[PDB]
Amino acid sequence: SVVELIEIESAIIQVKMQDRTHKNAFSQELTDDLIQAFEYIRQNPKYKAVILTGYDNYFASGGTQEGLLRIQQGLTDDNLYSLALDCEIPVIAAMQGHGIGGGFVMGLFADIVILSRESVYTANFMKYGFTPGMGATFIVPKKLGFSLAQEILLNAGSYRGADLEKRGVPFKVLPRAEVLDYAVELAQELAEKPRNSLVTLKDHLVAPLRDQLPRVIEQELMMHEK
Amino acid sequence: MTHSVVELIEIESAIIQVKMQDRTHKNAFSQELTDDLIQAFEYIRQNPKYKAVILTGYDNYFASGGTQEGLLRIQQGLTDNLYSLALDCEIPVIAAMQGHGIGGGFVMGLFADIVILSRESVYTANFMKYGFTPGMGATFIVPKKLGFSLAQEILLNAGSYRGADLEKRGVPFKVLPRAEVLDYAVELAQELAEKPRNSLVTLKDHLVAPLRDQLPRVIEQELMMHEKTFHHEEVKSRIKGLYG
Amino acid sequence: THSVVELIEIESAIIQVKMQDRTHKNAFSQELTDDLIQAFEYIRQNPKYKAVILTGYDNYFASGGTQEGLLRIQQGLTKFTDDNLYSLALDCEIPVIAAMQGHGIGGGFVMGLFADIVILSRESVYTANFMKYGFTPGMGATFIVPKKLGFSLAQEILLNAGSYRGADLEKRGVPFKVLPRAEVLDYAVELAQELAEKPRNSLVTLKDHLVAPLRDQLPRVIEQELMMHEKTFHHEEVKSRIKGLYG
Repeated sequence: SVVELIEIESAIIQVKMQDRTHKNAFSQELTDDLIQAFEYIRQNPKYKAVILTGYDNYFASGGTQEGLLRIQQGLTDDNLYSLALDCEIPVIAAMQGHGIGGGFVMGLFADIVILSRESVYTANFMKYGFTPGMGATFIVPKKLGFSLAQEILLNAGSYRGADLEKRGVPFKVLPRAEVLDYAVELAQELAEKPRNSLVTLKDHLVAPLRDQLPRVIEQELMMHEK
Repeated sequence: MTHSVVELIEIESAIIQVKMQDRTHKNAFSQELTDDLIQAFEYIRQNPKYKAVILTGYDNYFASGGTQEGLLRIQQGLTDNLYSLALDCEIPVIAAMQGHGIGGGFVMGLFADIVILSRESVYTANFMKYGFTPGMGATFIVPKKLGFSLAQEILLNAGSYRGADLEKRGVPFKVLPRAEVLDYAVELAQELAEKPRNSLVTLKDHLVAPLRDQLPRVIEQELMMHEKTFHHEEVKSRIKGLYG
Repeated sequence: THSVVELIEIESAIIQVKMQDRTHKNAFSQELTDDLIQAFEYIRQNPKYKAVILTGYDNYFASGGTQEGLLRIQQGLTKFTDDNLYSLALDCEIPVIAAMQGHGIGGGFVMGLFADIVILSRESVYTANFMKYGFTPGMGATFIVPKKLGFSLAQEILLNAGSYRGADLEKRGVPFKVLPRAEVLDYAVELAQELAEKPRNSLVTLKDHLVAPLRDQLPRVIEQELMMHEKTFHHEEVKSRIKGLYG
């Protein structure tokens, strides 16, 4: 056996993956032993928590080279904001400078957004008295999370990239001077993939956005008009 | 690009840079920037030699949104399933990733109710490095756990991140030195074990019902992506050449 | 009933609802429950405010069910939907800022989470501590915690019922602003002033649109939480935990 089961205290079960030969890749052995380990847990209602762990410097390695090869062989005022979104291939919004209002929102529709620490970012629609447009009300909560989006959108405040970074955004935030160079490097790493794989994957990741954006725009239009 | 407000630059053969440079309007949406941006993206759509686009502004301006004039006009009204083992387990599961988590092995741990990473270890959803699309429910569990935006980069680029890099990017997982990871998992597990089993299972069932309900449709969509991407000679050479 | 909530009109368009049941440290006494409802009804009947600031006193934001209150649910005399405090900030037409200058415990933490803006104090303690008493989270915690803090952190928060300082949450990466306690209310006031720069109708229209999925989805989750309370609340060992661990 390549999975060891260790009880800790009364009701804790540790599942320790130890396929040293394969560094916890999914050999036949690790696969079978993992399934049996979870089946054993399922048959035992003493346990209240499971610790799944690896050994040494390996948690789990994924498909072995031969297992991947087996699969390979078969054994196994209404448009511009969404330009990035409708683009077939990945778009990096390298916002080396300020992104204000619809300019910010336009960039938020890119697959990868990079900010600059010194620049100003704002969904400032409500500063003019208007409810937000250009799909702001959809793309802000979707990229920045529901809670930060309520603040951004209700208040239309201005944040430096450095503020957003301290608030916890998922975007890479860099000094202005480094923004482009980081984007070109990331673009180079992206271009190492087959173009069909990039498009196939982006189509699947952004389908709910492409599907739901039109109705959000309609609701945003109805908010104007009131 | 016509109005001369958007410059296209090819970087290498497969990367196009769309640079917005309406200096007069500081990259606000003037007529020219609008038409030039639409023309730039149409150019991209009709030139599928590119694999990535970089959209950028000039100097201190990315894009300034509606013009002041435009906005005033409006105001005025003139215009075997290894991957789901942790998810199907009735009790809370802690993935103590004291070591590297690579591809399906990373994804398998992300289905746990609590994930802990090591600072020193490397984590990657590396499917796309081999040319094929992510499987094992990655395109569901990675955005579910790490948020839509970070998951885009992780999945599309198949990058390697130390636990310390993810901790800097803002993950909700606890990240510790390798040598503390298991001790902390055991302390957490002992705290969970203070609860009645029935309350733990009833609550897990409720918290993860929408994952158990949705995962099978996502797996189906990932299979559909694998049919389109897995069975190309290019995938076989990347597996032979780039593995470990 | 009748002086455990103070209402202060802080400027022409800003109202502060301050909870100050000192006897119960802002646990949900009958008096606190009644005054909070009354204060939100007053805001609903006077449609001139643009922002509400909900805050506590000294070191307490809100402490959740009183011990007696919890034991009545345990006995099956009541259920947590009997008085609906949990959703006051969500049902409010205008933006609500939860200025949590002090501790936020159980139903008191969750009630604050329904506000449109949440500010935490670094040195205060926050916890969805339901499970520590052996029963499942109610007050809509299983909806609002994952909504505001993200699926992954909510798992831990809800399952383990652990206590976090504001500093701990800040470190774990929450989208809420976390401040020294002494700065929390002034910062709430400043943000309320920036909110009060917008037209009231615009703020109401936008909040209605932003919180519509929450107002639509909450009632089904509350029903599921009532079902979990049916399976978990009325055990003897819950009474033992309430009696043994409260405080």
